[PDB]
Amino acid sequence: MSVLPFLRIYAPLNAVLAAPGLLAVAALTIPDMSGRSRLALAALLAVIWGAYLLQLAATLLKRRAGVVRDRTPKIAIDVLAVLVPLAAFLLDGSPDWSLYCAVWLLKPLRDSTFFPVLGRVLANEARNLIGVTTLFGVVLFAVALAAYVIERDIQPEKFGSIPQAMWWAVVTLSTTGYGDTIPQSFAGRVLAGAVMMSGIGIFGLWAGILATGFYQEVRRGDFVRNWQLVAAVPLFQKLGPAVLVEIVRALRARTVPAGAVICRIGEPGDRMFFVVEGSVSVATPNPVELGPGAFFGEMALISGEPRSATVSAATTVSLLSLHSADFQMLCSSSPEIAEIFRKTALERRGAAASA
Amino acid sequence: MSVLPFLRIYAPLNAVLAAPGLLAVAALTIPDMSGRSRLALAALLAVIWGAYLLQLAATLLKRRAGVVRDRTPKIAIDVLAVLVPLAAFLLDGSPDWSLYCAVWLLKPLRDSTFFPVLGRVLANEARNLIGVTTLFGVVLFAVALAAYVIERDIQPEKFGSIPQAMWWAVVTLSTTGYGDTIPQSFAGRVLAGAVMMSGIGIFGLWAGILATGFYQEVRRGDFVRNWQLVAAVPLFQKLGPAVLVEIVRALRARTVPAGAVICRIGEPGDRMFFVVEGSVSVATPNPVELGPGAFFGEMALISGEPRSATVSAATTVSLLSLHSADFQMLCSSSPEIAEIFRKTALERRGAAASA
Amino acid sequence: MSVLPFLRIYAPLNAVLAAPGLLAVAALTIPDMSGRSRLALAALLAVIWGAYLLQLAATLLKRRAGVVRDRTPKIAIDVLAVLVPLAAFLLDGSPDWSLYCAVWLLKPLRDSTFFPVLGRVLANEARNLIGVTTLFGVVLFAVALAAYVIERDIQPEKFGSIPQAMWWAVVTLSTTGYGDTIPQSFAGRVLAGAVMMSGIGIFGLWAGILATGFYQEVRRGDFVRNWQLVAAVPLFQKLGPAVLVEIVRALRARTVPAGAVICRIGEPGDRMFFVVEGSVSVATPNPVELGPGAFFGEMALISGEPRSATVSAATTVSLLSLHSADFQMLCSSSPEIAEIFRKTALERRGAAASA
Amino acid sequence: MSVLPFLRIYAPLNAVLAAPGLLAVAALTIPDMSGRSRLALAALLAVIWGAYLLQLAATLLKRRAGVVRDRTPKIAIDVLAVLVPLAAFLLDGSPDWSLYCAVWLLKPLRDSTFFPVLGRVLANEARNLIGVTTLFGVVLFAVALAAYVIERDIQPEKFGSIPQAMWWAVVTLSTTGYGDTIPQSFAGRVLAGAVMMSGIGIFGLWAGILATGFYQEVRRGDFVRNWQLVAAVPLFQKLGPAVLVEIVRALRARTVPAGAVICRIGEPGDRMFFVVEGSVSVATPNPVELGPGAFFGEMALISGEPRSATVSAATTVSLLSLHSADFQMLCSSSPEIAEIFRKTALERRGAAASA
Ligand SMILES: [K+]
Ligand SMILES: [K+]
Repeated sequence: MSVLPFLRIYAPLNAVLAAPGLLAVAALTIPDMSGRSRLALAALLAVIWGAYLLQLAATLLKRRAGVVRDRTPKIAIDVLAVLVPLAAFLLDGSPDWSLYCAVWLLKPLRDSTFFPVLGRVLANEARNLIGVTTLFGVVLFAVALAAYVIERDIQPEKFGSIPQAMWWAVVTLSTTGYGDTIPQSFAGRVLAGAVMMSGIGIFGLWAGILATGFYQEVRRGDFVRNWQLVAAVPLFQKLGPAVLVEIVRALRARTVPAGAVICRIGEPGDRMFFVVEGSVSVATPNPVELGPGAFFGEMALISGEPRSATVSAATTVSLLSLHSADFQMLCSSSPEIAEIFRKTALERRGAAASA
Repeated sequence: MSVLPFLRIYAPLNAVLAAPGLLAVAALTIPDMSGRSRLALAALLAVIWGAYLLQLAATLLKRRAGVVRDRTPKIAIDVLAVLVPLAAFLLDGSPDWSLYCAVWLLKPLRDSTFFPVLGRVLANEARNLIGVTTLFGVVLFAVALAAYVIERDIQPEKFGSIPQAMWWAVVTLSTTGYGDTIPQSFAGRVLAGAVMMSGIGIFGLWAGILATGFYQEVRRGDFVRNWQLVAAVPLFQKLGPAVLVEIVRALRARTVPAGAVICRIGEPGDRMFFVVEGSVSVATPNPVELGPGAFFGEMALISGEPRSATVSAATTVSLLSLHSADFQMLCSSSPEIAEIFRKTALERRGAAASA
Repeated sequence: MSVLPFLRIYAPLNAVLAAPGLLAVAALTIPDMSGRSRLALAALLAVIWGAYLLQLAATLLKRRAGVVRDRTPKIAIDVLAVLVPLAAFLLDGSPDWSLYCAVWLLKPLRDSTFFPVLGRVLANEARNLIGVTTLFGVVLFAVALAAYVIERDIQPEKFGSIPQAMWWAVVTLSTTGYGDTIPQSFAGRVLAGAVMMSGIGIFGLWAGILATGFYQEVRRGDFVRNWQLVAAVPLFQKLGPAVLVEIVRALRARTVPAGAVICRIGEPGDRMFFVVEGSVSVATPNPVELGPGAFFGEMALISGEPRSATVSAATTVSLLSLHSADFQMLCSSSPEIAEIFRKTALERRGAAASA
Repeated sequence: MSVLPFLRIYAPLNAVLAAPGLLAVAALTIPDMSGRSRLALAALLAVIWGAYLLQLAATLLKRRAGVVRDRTPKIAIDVLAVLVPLAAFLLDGSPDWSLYCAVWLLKPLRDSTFFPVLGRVLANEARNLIGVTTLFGVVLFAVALAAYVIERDIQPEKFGSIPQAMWWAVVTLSTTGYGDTIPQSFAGRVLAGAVMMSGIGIFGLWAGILATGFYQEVRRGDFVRNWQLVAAVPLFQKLGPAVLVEIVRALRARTVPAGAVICRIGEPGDRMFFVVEGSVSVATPNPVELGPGAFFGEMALISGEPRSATVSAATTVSLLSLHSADFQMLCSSSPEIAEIFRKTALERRGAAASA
């Protein structure tokens, strides 16, 4: 609610091409298909093959920034991106060679930041996942066994064994309920009353494990990435130690590209920003072009009024952002700073039109 | 638990009429229907058509409050509300013209506050939704492919391709489980054990994304809307800076209309209010009619007793509200204020009967 | 994790008898049933009828504590508990009179505390439930209409109308997936990809609405019920104002009945209690029988050792409870109090054996 | 995200053998099976039988640490682990004796820490589970009855009774939706609109009950287990009282075994540790082998640089761990401590190569 995400977060074309590339599989997988487009998309594999391959050797030019680096992850797919289709072409002479479109699926995961953020937390909380998983194994066979006791008599063909009744556990416990084999007697139907009750409590915890410290990590990602963009601000020599931990939870940083709009005039004032690197276009008769280490919006937050200038991203600006409360928090946190923002709430009134 | 929502939160009849209006579709959509009510409800479309149309030109009288406004949203439907049925009437001569009852569906969304509250947060957290969505695309085809490996042999008609096995992914991953095509072999049945386990972890995060900062925003909505109704209170010149941020999270403001009841006598005392605009009917022999900027309930919270007066909303009062703890928080937060509320807990005892 | 709930929380037999009473329905509802038990359980209705009826007039003796009371809820069922079966007996001569076992279902809800706790919060947050519910009505027909566009041609008998396709929305949107009518074409199958994605986000919020402030209320229930049992403690004249709000979130009060066990000797020490009313049996050679306004467990928490005495509930004690951290919080919160608890950690060592 | 879990958290072979042991059931449960492996796995039961039996008498040697102990749980299965198969062998002469592989299922639960953590909280919050469970019983039969009113006429064979319509409640309310018996009329189909809406709100609370204070307990488990490893640190005589409660929520302790790696050189610096018992291998020309009560990582966190030494677990070290923010919290929490960590950020620069 308090950020301007721009400049193509889904930027690199290395990620883009797996999307059209993998859909090239399906037409090959289908009978009664004309040979025209059958082979036309096979080229598109060769294109993406050639495309990454063109990228590839430029990636294997890893003399860029070569001081100390850990690029086993980022290289691990680019290598196999072209080898696996290549060796696939010859040994697998039949058209099944295309079934190695399991390979590009890591290419999104190659440059998928937020995926290492995922795997980071599992190596702390998997202590719980296992005891829950074992417990899920407890509750599975503890329950899957209870049915073989009963309907093996009149349902041999469906419940004439245990693992057939392990199927009907997770189908019945994991909220799904296909509808292939269902009991007939009374007692087997009684048992389900706790099953759904159980699995919705298990997953009521187990899925809870993920979002639990995940949110800690994503809420943490807004700090580790943003203890930077702190010292750059010329004013923040006076902020107390504990003051910052209160604040940085809310301040998210994103970048706007050149030419784009930051805050349009007349739209309702609801937030203020801290420019820290780049430049803007404060649309006034004398443009107050504020560069690295500036801010604007207090003119709108103190009064609660529309925007006083169409600020456009004249360049690629690394932006911060902040709504009222957490700035009202700051104005409440210290009178020493509200003074200059009161002054600035008068200076920028005349300094917007003047120089 | 601590608010009196009244005066028709679902007020404007512009929103009301889409409900009966859209149900007018269904009778037209059905064979063997008598022509009587077939056309009778077609009028009701003309009524709502005419009704908004009567409203429409009064809306196009947008000279009201015409200083600086952004009414592209609020107008965008009212225009199409009547044009699209109109042009539908002529070109689409067959009864299918009624299928443009897809149009009024925005009319609730026209004046649906809390809908902009929804879209506000997606433009900050969609950084995550995409990486999760791609990851959902990873896990889909990573898994949907695993089955074509197997049952293409003995299930051509069901699993004789990939996208047929992409159907059976989300059906199987998204908790649903229709029951159209299910495996027969063992290994294809093993794979599902992680699928439901997976999708309930994916959605265990992904649905978590929504409620995560949504609640931040709704809990924030109780501040941005309620840093107002602060300075109006004559007593709040003494409240410290950090005192308020602690409080306003709990104080929600709503309005009661004239004539309605606010707190009835004898009911158990559980909360106190701050009147800030309007007037009441404190039902006493001398009615202590307290207008803008008052409060009552401390007589019940300090003692823990029933209500001392049937307070009725004599006018349309913009109300606040507060339970004990967060007022016990205030009484604990400062002795300076509990003095006057102790005094007021004696003054209003005699001042309730007297003037 | 930090409380001893005892003395029959499911106490009153008024609540108990609906459980056996309603199961008396089913045998009447079944063909080929012998008349023996058919009428035998009809008596049990007369028993519960007579049982509450015996209770009833004693309830209508509402001269007990008759000062100011609001007993429209608690009476509203007891009246109908016996009238509705009575009038059912005569006018409904056929056995369908038993179908008024819809009536006792409120009797649990009669004395179901925690049910008013439920309805309390809906009257503050239903502002959201409606906009979400309308939004659910938006997303229903916005989506349910998209299918009639398509399969009306080759699925008249299943999708030959709109509301048939409204059925297949919530079945498909609300995680359920029966398996009655499913598409055949491609495009109708594409649409479901966002449906489950959508409904799991809708309910990802909407069910979130309930648990959101519900937990605020239940976490609040541990305060409003426990600002009592504060002043009774002889030591709590020194506790600062803000000290208490930190504490009472954790302190839950429950009651133990006479004769029961409170802490058995030798079990691992993990918590301490505050006795405020009643008496105990501190099993020592000289029983240190501590009555209203006492505590014990610091002997185990400071050392981290087993229990030093088999404390048994000699009488019905209104108990509090507290684990280490929130007491380590207290020991950390003030040196003034840890002194007496250090002294008490020596006094009760010798005073346990002596008098 | 901030811990190094190592040394075989799933360690004891008592837990390990139930996994292969129980799968020995299934081959016996199947017709047309060759007798070779039929009896081969029956030995494996005898192995695990003998294996625990070998363990058993060594467990019944409970003269180890025999001062005051409560080992009814840990013994309760080991006894039955071998008796129940034994008596099963003789009385149950037919192969059904193997159906007492319901017995080993507690053996994981024997040494499943985190399982007592589960049952601990239910004895405080089951006050809610019951009122919700009764409420679930309210909503079940309140709704399951509504359908017998309707389709008993034209669906006798499916809805010719009540409990058949109690089946179709939880199937329909608990998110599952098998697809055995579904209505035909309109009104019975209307009713489901609130059912899924209801059950997803019920479980929206009820599953919420579990994760609610569960997370309190697991977040508490990181304190009760970690008020230890506090006094061992030589520096923590100066930490204020309230300072610790802020910190210990984040500090989790785990153990690394001998020979393993702790932080490899060159990997990105993201965390620091407190060694409290054991020894390391700080891979430098002069190995700065720091034993019980040390720390490292400030060299990387103050600068934000890679690791300055391949620290390997030379012995079994009981480790703590800490990311930046909560250490930046500490550096912000006190200048008195950042001094020595500034000094240490210079001492260990030269003391890493020197002695
Ligand atoms: K389902
Ligand atoms: K199904």
